[PDB]
Amino acid sequence: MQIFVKTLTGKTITLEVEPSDTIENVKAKIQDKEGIPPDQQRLIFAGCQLEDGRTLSDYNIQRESTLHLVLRLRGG
Amino acid sequence: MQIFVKTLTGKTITLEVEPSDTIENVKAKIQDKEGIPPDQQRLIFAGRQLEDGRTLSDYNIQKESTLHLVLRLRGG
Amino acid sequence: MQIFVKTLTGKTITLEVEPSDTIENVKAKIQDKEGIPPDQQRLIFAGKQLEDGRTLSDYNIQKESTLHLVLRLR
Amino acid sequence: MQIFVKTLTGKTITLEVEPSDTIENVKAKIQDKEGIPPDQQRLIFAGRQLEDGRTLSDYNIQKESTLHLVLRLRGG
Amino acid sequence: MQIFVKTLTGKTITLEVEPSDTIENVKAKIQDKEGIPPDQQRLIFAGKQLEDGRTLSDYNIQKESTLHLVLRLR
Amino acid sequence: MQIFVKTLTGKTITLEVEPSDTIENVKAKIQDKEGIPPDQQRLIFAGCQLEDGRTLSDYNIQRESTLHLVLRLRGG
Amino acid sequence: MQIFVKTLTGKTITLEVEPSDTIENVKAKIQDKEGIPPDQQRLIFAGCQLEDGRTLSDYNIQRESTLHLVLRLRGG
Amino acid sequence: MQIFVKTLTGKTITLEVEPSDTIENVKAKIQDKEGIPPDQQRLIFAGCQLEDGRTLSDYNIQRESTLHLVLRLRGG
Amino acid sequence: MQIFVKTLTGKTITLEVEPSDTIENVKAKIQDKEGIPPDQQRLIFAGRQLEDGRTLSDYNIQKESTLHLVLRLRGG
Amino acid sequence: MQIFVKTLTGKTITLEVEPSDTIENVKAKIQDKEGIPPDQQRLIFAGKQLEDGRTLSDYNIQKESTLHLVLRLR
Amino acid sequence: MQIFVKTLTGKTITLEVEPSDTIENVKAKIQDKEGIPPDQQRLIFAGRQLEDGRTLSDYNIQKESTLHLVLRLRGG
Amino acid sequence: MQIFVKTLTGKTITLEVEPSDTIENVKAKIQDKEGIPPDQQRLIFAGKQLEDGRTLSDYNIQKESTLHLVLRLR
Ligand SMILES: [Mg+2]
Ligand SMILES: [Mg+2]
Ligand SMILES: [Mg+2]
Ligand SMILES: [Mg+2]
Ligand SMILES: [Mg+2]
Ligand SMILES: [Mg+2]
Repeated sequence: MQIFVKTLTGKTITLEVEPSDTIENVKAKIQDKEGIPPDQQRLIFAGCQLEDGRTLSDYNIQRESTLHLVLRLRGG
Repeated sequence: MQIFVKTLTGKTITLEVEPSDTIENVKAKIQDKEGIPPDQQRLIFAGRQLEDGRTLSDYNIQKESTLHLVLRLRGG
Repeated sequence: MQIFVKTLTGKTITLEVEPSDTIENVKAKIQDKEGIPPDQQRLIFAGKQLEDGRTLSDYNIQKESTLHLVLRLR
Repeated sequence: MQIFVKTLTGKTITLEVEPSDTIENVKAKIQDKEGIPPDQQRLIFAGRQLEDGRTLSDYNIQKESTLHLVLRLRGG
Repeated sequence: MQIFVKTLTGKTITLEVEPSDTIENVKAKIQDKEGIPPDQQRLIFAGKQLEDGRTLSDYNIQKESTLHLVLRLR
Repeated sequence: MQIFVKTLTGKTITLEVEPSDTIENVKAKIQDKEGIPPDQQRLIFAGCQLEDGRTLSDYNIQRESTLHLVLRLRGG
Repeated sequence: MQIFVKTLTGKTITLEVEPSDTIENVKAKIQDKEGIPPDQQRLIFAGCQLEDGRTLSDYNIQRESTLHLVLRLRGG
Repeated sequence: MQIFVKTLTGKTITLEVEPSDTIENVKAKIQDKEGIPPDQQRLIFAGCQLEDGRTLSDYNIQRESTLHLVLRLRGG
Repeated sequence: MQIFVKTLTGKTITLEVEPSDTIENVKAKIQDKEGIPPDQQRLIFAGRQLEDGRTLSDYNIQKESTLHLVLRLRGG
Repeated sequence: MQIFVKTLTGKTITLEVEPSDTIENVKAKIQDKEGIPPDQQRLIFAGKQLEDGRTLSDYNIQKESTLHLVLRLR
Repeated sequence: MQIFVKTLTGKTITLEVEPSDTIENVKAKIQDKEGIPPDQQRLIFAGRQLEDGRTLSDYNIQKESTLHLVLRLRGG
Repeated sequence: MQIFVKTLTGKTITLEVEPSDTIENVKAKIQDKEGIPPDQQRLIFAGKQLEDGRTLSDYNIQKESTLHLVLRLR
């Protein structure tokens, strides 16, 4: 299934994901597409920050749901 | 601005709303688009049930935020 | 048999339940495991809120089905 | 990557860890370095006690984050 | 006598307690002042987690000693 | 005593601070060294954002602790 | 006089500047308002990247001209 | 010989490379070490972006030279 | 999308244009808004004079880019 | 007297000129200093392109006035 | 901040410099460290020879950038 | 004989030159092949800038030697 990530730049990127994929995987898929390191990504769906731990279905992210990307920059 | 209301069943409606619109209004806009009576709608954002009283901005629902729709159905 | 109750926030509890258990019982078993009063629980399956009245099998909740937990008010 | 674990007593251990390492692993790495049994360790990040279950990235522990060590010992 | 409980979040609460009060009592007094359920509280003094069983004087917590509050969530 | 602040660039500033100094003071000492206005600084220790109100010892920042400097950048 | 900077986030910030102010100054004024380190800022006007060296009038930036902010992230 | 690549986070990876290795190879060696897809990597030495085509010696990258890893993020 | 055309005299017109519009069209849209004959207009972007032939996207003129207007005035 | 010729790109040349010098002369003095052929130069003052014909004082270009240099085609 | 100046001969100097230092200053700092007269130094960054006039930040020389040293000597 | 000119930008041009050709000639041959005006070229061999005056053999530039091209802009 397909989901959408809208970034801080306003850009709307599409990802092929599986409900059993983790937030970590999605972060990783985003790096693979836009270059941002996963440690610097924060994903938001329905008014929560998502945990790298959990999966898309853990949060009820279904076919064509839209996620938000925020950036955290730290000297890591 | 646009928001998304997704049911747990995976159906997703898009709504044209104003930050100053109330939960009541959104419920009403949902009925106007999918037929569900507002008394049978429960809206959820950021893990909590929204009150018909308050407004979208009261809850920090912004451009392209996603809400969750849960339904009350008698004998359903 | 086992079922799963997931919150929208992504937390997931497992419960040991019987098909003949009621929604009331499941609510009660959830309180027994996570502390939430049953009056504050809303259970959701197949897109709709379940009635305390009915049973799991009344709704077709089988071995390893997933329910949703939403919270009322305080 | 490196992280720091500081006790409330002011002692500080440095650990070589991976974001995918679990709290269990970190506990285990601490024993390997200072002798404390993992069942006697409580790790704290961002104000709260971490679960042995979850991983460092589950909590957003990144390169050079600082964790807190508290000790649990019966009658100690 | 007065003691201080400092959370890892930087907040500092003051409590009116008696040397003969138990850790359980202090937990209970903290709930009464900040809302946190005692099952979610961990008190720390002199580097170690205190037992609900024991009392303040059992640990040598005197007038104006500082305890640490950590949170444990299920 | 000395503490370290890491910026978003990965650069490390060293600060001479006193445990009784406030977050406000440290922010102010950082501006004095790297130019960033205190209102724009987000200091993070052990996974939480520090409040200008509190002091270093309020947070358990000791000799040679490392603080992080964070920027959060959010969508349109 | 007033100028506008539109950022990568889509945000449009207003700056009080003098024609004799340098690009460095503007960068510095932006940090003072949004937190971004000047070394990470790239300013664009009329299809050129601006040099920290030159001034607003060097480029013909007048009252109410609009500049663009791009971000360059590097391990500096 | 050894070279150093610094990321946007400020983190430093070390690479065992040969002067006759191409930028493509180095990009590939970086993916193998930090996960970033080569198409998303922008390597900078001495102020210019390196082309996948050319080799390290084509650019005068010698024993212990430092390369930079850049991300450019642009407005809507 | 919107673009800005600024004269050297500091006057700034805003235009509603399409990336596929030609320089000729923009000139024509400028006449329609400020009266200047297209033969008396010289458009400049990124330091070079634009050709009536080419289009906005041919030159990479995007949403909110700024063009420069220079004028030809006989005996003026 | 001195005048300044600035490109839109922010580069700025200084020229020693006389009020009675023509636009042609200034173009010619610019070539002599930066290499650009006069046929490729467009000089701009007070928002308009100057004519090779006229002089600096014809346009009111005085000590330390600033002109603009734009480039034609190649 | 630190920068590196490498000669084509493979010799490498490190310099402590400030972004506001001029090319003249850097030349002067090089003489102070290796003896070469500034009139005999040519500094190169991003493929081009730097002007004594401009500053490091004018060119976007940041923390740990690498410059190139060429030598100009009559009949040498 | 052939020589190589490598720019700092990583590009590598090949030139057909004669040992008796001057630095001026090589500059001129580079313009003829890549467009750069000779006044903007700096040639570097063995660590130092070459003089337009001298010849390739004056510097010991032989078959397949490599020169370096840097750019100087006014
Ligand atoms: Mg994980
Ligand atoms: Mg992670
Ligand atoms: Mg430390
Ligand atoms: Mg400067
Ligand atoms: Mg080096
Ligand atoms: Mg700068």
